[PDB]
Amino acid sequence: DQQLVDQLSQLKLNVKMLDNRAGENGVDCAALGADWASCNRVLFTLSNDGQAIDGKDWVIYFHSPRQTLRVDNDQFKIAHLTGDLYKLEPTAKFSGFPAGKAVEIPVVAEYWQLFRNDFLPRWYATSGDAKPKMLANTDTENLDQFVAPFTGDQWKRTKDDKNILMTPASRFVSNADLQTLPAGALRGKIVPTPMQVKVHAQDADLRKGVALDLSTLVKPAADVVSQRFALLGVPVQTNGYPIKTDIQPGKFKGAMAVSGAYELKIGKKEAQVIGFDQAGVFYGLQSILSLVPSDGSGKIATLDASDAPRFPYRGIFLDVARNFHKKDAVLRLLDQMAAYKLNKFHFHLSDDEGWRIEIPGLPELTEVGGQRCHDLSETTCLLPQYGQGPDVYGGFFSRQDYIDIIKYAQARQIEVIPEIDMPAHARAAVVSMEARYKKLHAAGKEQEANEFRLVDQTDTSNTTSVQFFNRQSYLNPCLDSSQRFVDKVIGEIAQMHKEAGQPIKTWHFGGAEAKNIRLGAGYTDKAKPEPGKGIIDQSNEDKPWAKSQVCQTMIKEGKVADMEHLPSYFGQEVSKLVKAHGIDRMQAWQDGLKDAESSKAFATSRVGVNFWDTLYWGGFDSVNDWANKGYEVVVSNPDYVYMDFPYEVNPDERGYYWGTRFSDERKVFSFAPDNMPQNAETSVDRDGNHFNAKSDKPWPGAYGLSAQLWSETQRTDPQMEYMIFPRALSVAERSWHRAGWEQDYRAGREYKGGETHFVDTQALEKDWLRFANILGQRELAKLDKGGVAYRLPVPGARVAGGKLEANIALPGLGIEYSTDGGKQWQRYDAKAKPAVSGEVQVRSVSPDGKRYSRAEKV
Amino acid sequence: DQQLVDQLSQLKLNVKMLDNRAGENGVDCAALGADWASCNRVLFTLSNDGQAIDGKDWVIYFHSPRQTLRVDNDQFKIAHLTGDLYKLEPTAKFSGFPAGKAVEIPVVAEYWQLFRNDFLPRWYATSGDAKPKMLANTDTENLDQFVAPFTGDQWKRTKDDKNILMTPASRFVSNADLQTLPAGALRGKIVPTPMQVKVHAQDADLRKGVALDLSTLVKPAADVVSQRFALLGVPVQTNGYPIKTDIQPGKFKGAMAVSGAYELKIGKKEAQVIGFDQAGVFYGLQSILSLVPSDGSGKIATLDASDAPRFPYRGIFLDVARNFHKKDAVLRLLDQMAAYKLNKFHFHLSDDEGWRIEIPGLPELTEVGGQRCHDLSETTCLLPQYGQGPDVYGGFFSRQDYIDIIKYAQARQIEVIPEIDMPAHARAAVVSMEARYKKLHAAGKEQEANEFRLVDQTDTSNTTSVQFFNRQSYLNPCLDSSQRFVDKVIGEIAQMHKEAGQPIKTWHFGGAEAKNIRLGAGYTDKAKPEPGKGIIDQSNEDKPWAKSQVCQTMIKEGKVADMEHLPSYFGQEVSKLVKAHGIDRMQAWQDGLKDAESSKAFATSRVGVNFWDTLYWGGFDSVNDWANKGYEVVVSNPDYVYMDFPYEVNPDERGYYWGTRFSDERKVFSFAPDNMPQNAETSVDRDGNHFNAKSDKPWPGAYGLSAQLWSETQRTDPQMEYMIFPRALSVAERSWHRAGWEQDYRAGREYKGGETHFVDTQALEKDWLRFANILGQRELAKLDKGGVAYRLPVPGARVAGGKLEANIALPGLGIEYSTDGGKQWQRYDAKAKPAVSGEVQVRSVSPDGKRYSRAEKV
Ligand SMILES: CC(=O)N[C@@H]1[C@@H](O)[C@H](O[C@@H]2O[C@H](CO)[C@@H](O)[C@H](O)[C@H]2NC(C)=O)[C@@H](CO)O[C@H]1O
Ligand SMILES: CC(=O)N[C@@H]1[C@@H](O)[C@H](O[C@@H]2O[C@H](CO)[C@@H](O)[C@H](O)[C@H]2NC(C)=O)[C@@H](CO)O[C@H]1O
Repeated sequence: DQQLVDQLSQLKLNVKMLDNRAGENGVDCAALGADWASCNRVLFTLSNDGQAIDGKDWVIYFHSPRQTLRVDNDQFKIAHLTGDLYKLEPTAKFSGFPAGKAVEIPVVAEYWQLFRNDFLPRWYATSGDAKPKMLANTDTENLDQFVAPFTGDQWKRTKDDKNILMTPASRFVSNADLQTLPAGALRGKIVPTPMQVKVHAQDADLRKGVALDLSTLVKPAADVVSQRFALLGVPVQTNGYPIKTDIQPGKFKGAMAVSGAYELKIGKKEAQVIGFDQAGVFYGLQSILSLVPSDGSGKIATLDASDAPRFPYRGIFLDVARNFHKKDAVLRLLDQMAAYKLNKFHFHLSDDEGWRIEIPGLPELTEVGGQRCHDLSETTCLLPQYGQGPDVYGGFFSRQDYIDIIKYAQARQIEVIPEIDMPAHARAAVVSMEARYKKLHAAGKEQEANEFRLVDQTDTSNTTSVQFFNRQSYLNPCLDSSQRFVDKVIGEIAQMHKEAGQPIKTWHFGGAEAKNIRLGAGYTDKAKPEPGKGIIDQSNEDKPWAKSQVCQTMIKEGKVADMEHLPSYFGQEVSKLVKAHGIDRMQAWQDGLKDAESSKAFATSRVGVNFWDTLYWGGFDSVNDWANKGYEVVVSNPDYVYMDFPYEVNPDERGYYWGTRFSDERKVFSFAPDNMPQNAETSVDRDGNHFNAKSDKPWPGAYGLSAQLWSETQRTDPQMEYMIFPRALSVAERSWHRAGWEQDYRAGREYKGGETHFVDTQALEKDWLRFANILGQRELAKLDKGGVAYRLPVPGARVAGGKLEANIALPGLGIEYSTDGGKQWQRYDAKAKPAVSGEVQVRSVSPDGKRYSRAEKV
Repeated sequence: DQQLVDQLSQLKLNVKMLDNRAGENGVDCAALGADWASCNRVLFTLSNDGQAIDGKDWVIYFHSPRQTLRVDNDQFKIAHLTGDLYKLEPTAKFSGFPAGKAVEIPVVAEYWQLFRNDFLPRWYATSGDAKPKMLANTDTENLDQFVAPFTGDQWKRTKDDKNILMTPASRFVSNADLQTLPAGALRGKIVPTPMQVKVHAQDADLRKGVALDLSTLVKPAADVVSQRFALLGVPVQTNGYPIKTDIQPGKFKGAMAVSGAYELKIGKKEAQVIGFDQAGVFYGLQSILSLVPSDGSGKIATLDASDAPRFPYRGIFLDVARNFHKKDAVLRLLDQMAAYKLNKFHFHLSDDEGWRIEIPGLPELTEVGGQRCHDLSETTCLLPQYGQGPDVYGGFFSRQDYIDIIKYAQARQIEVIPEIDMPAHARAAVVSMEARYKKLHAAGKEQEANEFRLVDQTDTSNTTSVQFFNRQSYLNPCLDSSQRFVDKVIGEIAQMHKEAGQPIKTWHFGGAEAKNIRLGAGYTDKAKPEPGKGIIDQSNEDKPWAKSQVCQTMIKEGKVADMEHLPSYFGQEVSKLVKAHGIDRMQAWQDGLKDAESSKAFATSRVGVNFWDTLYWGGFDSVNDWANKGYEVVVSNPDYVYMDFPYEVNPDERGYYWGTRFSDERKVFSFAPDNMPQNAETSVDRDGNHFNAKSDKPWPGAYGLSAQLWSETQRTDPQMEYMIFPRALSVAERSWHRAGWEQDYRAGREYKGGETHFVDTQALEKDWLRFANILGQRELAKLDKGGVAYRLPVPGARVAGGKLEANIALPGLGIEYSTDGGKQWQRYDAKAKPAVSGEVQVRSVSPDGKRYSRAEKV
């Protein structure tokens, strides 16, 4: 009853990693069904400061990105619901949570959990008809309340992991090659770096305002510029320092004759921006804005520049489906994107755990798909996921909200690319359409109920997606109703784009991995075990839709060759619908198009691919084939531009890490997207090891670059901003500028990490030093003004001769230190290092002095 | 002597624009007498690869649409003869064209010359009794032989010109909103769009021929249909797919009860056409024909349609006077007109530089008026004009040729409307009648000599027409002999119409601007200069006929109020003669009727007006008054339907451009003729700027739409066809169909370009996309079969990711590209874009693969 839920809600949870490499230390992970025989042991401790909890009629629900394989306290048992949702229950041996006692429940989980952020908050208790209530100490974003610190080598994935744990001591080394440059050494440095620029000794003076001739821009775009001068402290007045604008395409030739190109002259009494087009004028103005200093001095260098995109597609991807992000955060994101010339906003509006766009005619997509709550019947919500608690959690963009975002993006030269995943990663749609089916069927409106249904009633397939959902994660690609659904959705969103003044150019249909993970290579069948693989019963595992009778008949009539080809087939069909709706470009994650012959297989005249192989797994060679088959490659490599991954290897950092252990501003910046093999000399793999890379194939070139904020653990808007910024500035730099150290691709050139010296690292490090300093001494202050909760890097620090030496990943940022265990903080001055003894802590401070990085012991 | 002419003929001319905005860069254009103080500087270079040319007894004649105001090489001087004819001569300082030297002669000309087509070919040399010989490198239609390319911003009319120069790069953008539609998306699409239509899933099969029941049509009309099925590859056999026809007016009601209306049913085994009248049956058959595909498949969609004219008058105007166009080209034009339901052929048979209709009794009109040759005495020819060389150039339709054309038009439901200009634009008649006078006077037949004379012997008026002719361009409206001439001409042409079986319904008397341009607002008098105007001596400038003593006496007796009213008076008098000849409708360009009280002032029961004001000069408001005064408005706006203007803003394109800088298929199609103000949201003005439009007056509606091919620079038949087609298809569409995006006119509604959003642009663009695709994938192939040398649009192209992306104004057309500077050409395939580096050129190809657009560098 409710009293039982009450008692359980007051149990205090503690989560403690015991062994991240349990298979290396005896546990038979293979027998437990762990992928590649890899598993970890964790201790869940439930402490009871109240009276005995002896009731047996209860379930405790919790979330985890890892499956639970074994429970080592025989009073309890754990089962999986679907996705990340699990349940802990008493067994027949349960004898209660004794008064004033801590109950230990050791468990084994698949893989490893290398960051504390793996452990999700908001466990909750239930009991016959009572209402669900969270275990209170878990109702928080502060992991310290319920997750013990990692100790020793618990951060290591394997005994041979070569990654470097970051602490003040090791981080000092990681930063040592850097230094703070004098303001005089950073004059006329536009970000992103301009193609050609000549800075002159003198500075224009903008302190008395500027006179802006913005007649070349449509009003909304002009307003964006005017407002940014004001945000940056530069008055806009008719008697200010002139800034003239003009548009003349003919003035541009060759590679410079492209949208966004401009010519810029900053003189000591006036300024001039000549654009290839409106975007070019706009970017020319952003460059002037990038020079505005953070000291309010208003002085910028006189200079002469010519500038143009290396790539037409400079993207930022944002997942609002796993966890929602409010309209105001999207707008802030779009503001910074404009500031750094990123022009493409790839909007991941649906996935298995949420559907975030209102669709006229299909209310259930947002009424049910737009929220998660504990309703085991998923009639009013999707099941809870991602540690947001058992109560209703969610949100979605109204039709007006969405039109508003498109207008906002467009004023800023950013194109909105809507992504609606299918056939995989569609659980929100499927479950919502099942609720619609059920509701309309109840009223006896069977044709209306079946109009948009995404389930084949006959399908009993047994498949598991990458996030551990079942067949409901997959929309059925063989139903006429599924095509009615896709048509309806494209139709509705395209109309919003037309009303917002930016007709869709590209439709992104997802195309994520649509396979049953239980048939993957790391699992083995129980009949005949092969060592080192997770032993499971594969005799009832199917391929997606294998038991769908509609698909079976579709194959039989000759529409599709077999079940394996359904995903490919579905992508060709979506392309027809995209085209039928007047959209002539389609885009997808690579898996959704791999089985296609080439780009000629699609109805649209252009097909883009979000290339997401890692390099250490051969992505430096598989990328080629995509361009050579006629697809436009949007470089989206997870080992460099997945912004849901950690900034640094430290178990207190946020992020998933399946593709690599960390990607900091420096790493993102060091990535050479158009000569993938060269990255072997400038980066290490997921385990910190050197790798080699070479391709013998032709490489026509990449179409664009895109960085991704997936949102599994970015539960709040602040967390989203911490993960995106400031590394998205590095993304903008590389997306816009081809550096000298980025070599032309050479078929047959083999780069060997730690062995070959083809790459001009001297030039790379100098470029990075200057960029880091621009971020530290100037741009982060602008991010402050923008209201984005960017990540402040923790200092690097060491004690030598009894004094503190500190350094930072983004030189220019203030560093503070504390000798009293963090009670009182003092400014660190490099040219007057402090004498210290005993425990010392360090932290960095934002330019406006209001925010701090986390603090760490030296 | 002849040796001198020989030497000069071998000089090689080069024409190079130096400054199209000379007045903005210091030249005092006002002082030079330039209209509105606007002038341009051009370099004429004469290169001599032979021995020295030191003779002084020579004149070099050349043509230009602009007057020469100054010569900046004091060895030479230039004078104007009349019209476009000028002469370059040595001065007393001339010291010869040195051997192996290029002589530079910079000149200043009035206005601007924005297209290379402004410069006319066939300069020629003369010298005492020798025979005239052209400078050989100028004897060509290929401007590249003697006119340098334009560079930089030489295409701009003013420093603020906002037009967009079209190059592959900018044209790609201009075309980007378009795409190629799948054949399946273009089923049952009749052109022009039918009023009501319902397409069904199935296709009739015409590959085995059709069985045509054409008993509803008179033989000649039936033959036209039979032949078109054959041209389009559809056999006509008694055992083919039936196509029945019937005429029943009663079957039509309301707006649909009009000539040309029909009902059409296309079934899978037979077809049915029910016409309001013969024209309606004929149009019903053209609609079936419009559906015949270009793949020879013979498949057309089953459908049910109701269709009728929005306007009774759907005109194509053709000038054969400035430059002649052969009977075969007129016939081809009439063929295409029938195909697209255009039913009115406005035949501009006379003007100042030619008279093209044989008139029994007045042989001099064609013997002298029908040819131009270098005879300074204009006894056997009119003076040379329009760069056709010094030898005899011309032609004219015999009485039989003309009767033949009328018969041909009539079989095709097209009415021939003859235009004989007067009182202005009559130099051919005046000079021919002066030669008749002189000849008959020589024989002592003074009454015969004076019978048809168009000159008052006493008239010493000093006036200048728009094309820079003097008083001989104006027939004298006060002479009895002039009325004898007009009566004779109407009498003779009306009889041809009766013999051809199509009695004239409308007589068009021209009524072009009959004023002395030297008294216009842009000129000022030298006594008292006002700034910004061309300074001239206006003390000897008169109004037309001011010095005619016959007119002075006509005014004195009370027949006409003053000289200013002579043109108005003459139009009332012509109306009496038109009526006396049994013609009950008269038509004119607006200026010829503006001074009239209203339509009640004319003898005919109907008076039409070719409305030709531009919209940005207030035509959206002045049009109203014409209908409200009882005239039938034939919309002929030069800013949209003057087909002598350029398809696109590029200095290598052909066309005059005084009313607007370009009118492409899209623009013609976007024109809303019956709600003129709405064009403010869908077009820009002559300088590429937005304009506003609103009328508060009543607007009963337009009578018709007419597109005009004036022929100053359309020197050949091919050029005539390039200028008419394919934009005349857009003309036919709009002349026949009122689109949904064409709003009802609303008094007081102010459309503001770039500000108001009243017009459904979404619907306009979708309509245009479909139309463009119909032209590209189907109709242009028919134009090929028709033998018309239509204009092929140059591709739009860009390079991204190192691959070529190309697009086209008329989707469906093949695109080719060259990477070897145009030596070898390859087909462009959108779904397999080519990897390119360095210089790339693009061109489009006609559906039959035999013709190409001009090529341009990407
Ligand atoms: C717990 C964990 O790390 N699971 C991995 C998945 O996150 C990952 O899925 C891909 O990466 C994104 C997270 O970075 C996912 O949000 C997204 O669904 C998916 N990306 C695409 C394009 O499908 C998969 C990749 O195989 O690996 C898991 O182990
Ligand atoms: C060189 C030039 O552009 N001159 C213009 C004249 O062509 C133009 O005359 C009108 O336009 C037609 C050409 O489009 C002429 O052939 C025709 O004589 C005349 N049309 C009518 C109905 O009279 C005049 C218009 O004012 O402008 C000149 O600048």
